[PDB]
Amino acid sequence: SEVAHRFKDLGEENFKALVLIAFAQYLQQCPFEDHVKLVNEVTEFAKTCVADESAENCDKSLHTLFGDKLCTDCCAKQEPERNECFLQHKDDNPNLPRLVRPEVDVMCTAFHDNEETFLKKYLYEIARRHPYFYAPELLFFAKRYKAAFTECCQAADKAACLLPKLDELRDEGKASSAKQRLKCASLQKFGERAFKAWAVAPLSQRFPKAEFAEVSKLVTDLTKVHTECCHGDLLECADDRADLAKYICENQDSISSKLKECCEKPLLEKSHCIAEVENDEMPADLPSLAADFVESKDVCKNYAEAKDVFLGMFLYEYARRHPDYSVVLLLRLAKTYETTLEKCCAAADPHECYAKVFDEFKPLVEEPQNLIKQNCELFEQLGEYKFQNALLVRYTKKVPQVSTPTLVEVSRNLGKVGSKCCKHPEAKRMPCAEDYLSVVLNQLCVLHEKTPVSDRVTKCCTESLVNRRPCFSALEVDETYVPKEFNAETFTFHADICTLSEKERQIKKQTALVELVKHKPKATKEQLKAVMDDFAAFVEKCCKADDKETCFAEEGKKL
Ligand SMILES: N[C@@H](Cc1cc(I)c(Oc2cc(I)c(O)c(I)c2)c(I)c1)C(=O)O
Ligand SMILES: N[C@@H](Cc1cc(I)c(Oc2cc(I)c(O)c(I)c2)c(I)c1)C(=O)O
Ligand SMILES: N[C@@H](Cc1cc(I)c(Oc2cc(I)c(O)c(I)c2)c(I)c1)C(=O)O
Ligand SMILES: N[C@@H](Cc1cc(I)c(Oc2cc(I)c(O)c(I)c2)c(I)c1)C(=O)O
Repeated sequence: SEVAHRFKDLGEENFKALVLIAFAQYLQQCPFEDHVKLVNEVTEFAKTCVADESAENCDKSLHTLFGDKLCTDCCAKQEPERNECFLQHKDDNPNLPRLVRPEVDVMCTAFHDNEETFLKKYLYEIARRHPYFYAPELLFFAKRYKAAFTECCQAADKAACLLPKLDELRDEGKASSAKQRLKCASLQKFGERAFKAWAVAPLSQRFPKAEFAEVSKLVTDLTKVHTECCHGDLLECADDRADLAKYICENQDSISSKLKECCEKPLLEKSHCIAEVENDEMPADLPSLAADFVESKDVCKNYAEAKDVFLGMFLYEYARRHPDYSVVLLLRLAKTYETTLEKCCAAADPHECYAKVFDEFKPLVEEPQNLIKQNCELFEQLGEYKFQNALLVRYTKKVPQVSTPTLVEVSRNLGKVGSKCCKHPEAKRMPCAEDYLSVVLNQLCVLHEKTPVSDRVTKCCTESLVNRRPCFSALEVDETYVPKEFNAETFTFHADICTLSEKERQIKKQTALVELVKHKPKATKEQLKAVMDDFAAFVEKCCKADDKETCFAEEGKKL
């Protein structure tokens, strides 16, 4: 029996959580309760197989069971076409209502009256809005959510204790989903082979002391864990993830020195810990990569006799000695190396041919460095808000076809690069910046993949996972774009508009700035400033009220 094997490893509590998460990811539209009913049934059934390893249907597969319950065009098929149906049906942007939070005491009451249904609510919601969220990590968030309500619903002030923490979680939560969506995307649109090269780079950076073999052993388990979590096998993923966390801690001494504090904590806490670890200290006297990848006369022989490994070795050896490079940059060099050999090992005298392959990297390394240097200066010079507006404008001209809600969303997140990385010294900027920009651009890609409207976005998105940032950065203003004509419906007054927080106002204002640019593509920074300002003064005056709607309607219709 499989269902029992898992229940035994994960425990009862977690098993219920993963099964719940597992259903909410497959059926994002069904109600909370319905799911609960499917979980409890599955939970009991397991308990029998735990007792009777030979009971009825215990020999089944997690996909058939989970599959059957969910069935009580996708179901009218069978394993595994049936499964690949649910996976292919996951919605990255469901039409689900805005998840707002009621009055502090309101929640606090419901948290006490029933603590279990409260959390399952949490997991349900978060899981349905993020059908790719890293299951194991979600358990980590759940426990931190629980801790918040148990310590804040019992103090002098609550909305001063809780809210501040609920903020930091939704934020860290959004980063987690993002980060993971890139992983699932990599595996899917490019295959695991692609995912392995990737994994070899970050790991060789965090664990410079580890031997190449050790790194491969982890990249293999790691590739298996994420394949499962991304494919929908959440139970096995958590089991595998925990086994690996154990492995890492046991061999801790042949991997990284930073794994100490991490390895002395509860399962959930050490997994998250290992996942966020900082780079270990790089070894001192390391031979020059040149010696073995350029000067040796057995390069081509090694490429031929074992390309996949030789390359692995190369990436690992370059990555470990360059913590200051972004993962994507390292893959670009890795690709350049493969192409230069592929060509050179056929030519007359190979050695001469690829003797200058390091020369071909220089260009690829400064392109990233300069951009990060420029937008960081700009960041200090303009502040987060004005900086995003600068991006808003820049990217709206590159891809005007894209929907406004999306351009605002992405651009803001692109803008967050400045404050999230610029405070770091040069050595830590690029890997913080460019790897982050890759996540954000992937959100653009997955959203855009639903209802495509720009072949430029589709090109930059599907042509190469590693070149995405450079590709987008290279785009020139789309001249084939056709000025969007004035609608006005976009500016229909709404009471709330006058009683908005600073964040809300900034969003409303950036939304307007995108519509402006879409309408007048040939506008200049100066005149955009003018139309913005005038209209800004307009909204501020009309809010001073009297009969607002009239003001905004009367004066508005005029504008
Ligand atoms: N910027 C990249 C770099 C990075 C990638 C991987 I792959 C990795 O290895 C793990 C190990 C475990 I255990 C996890 O639960 C996870 I998630 C990743 C680590 I450490 C760092 C990222 O963080 O995505
Ligand atoms: N006044 C500057 C021009 C400049 C404008 C922007 I807006 C900018 O910020 C980005 C961020 C990303 I991410 C991109 O892909 C791109 I293209 C530009 C940068 I850096 C430089 C100069 O002349 O130096
Ligand atoms: N129609 C929306 C409400 C809405 C009204 C306006 I008027 C508006 O336009 C601006 C322009 C600037 I410049 C501002 O600084 C601000 I605040 C609002 C926007 I965007 C949205 C709805 O029905 O939800
Ligand atoms: N008078 C023209 C129509 C027109 C109305 C407005 I109001 C306007 O100003 C803005 C300001 C912002 I901010 C926007 O996002 C947008 I879209 C338009 C402009 I320029 C033109 C006609 O009837 O031909």
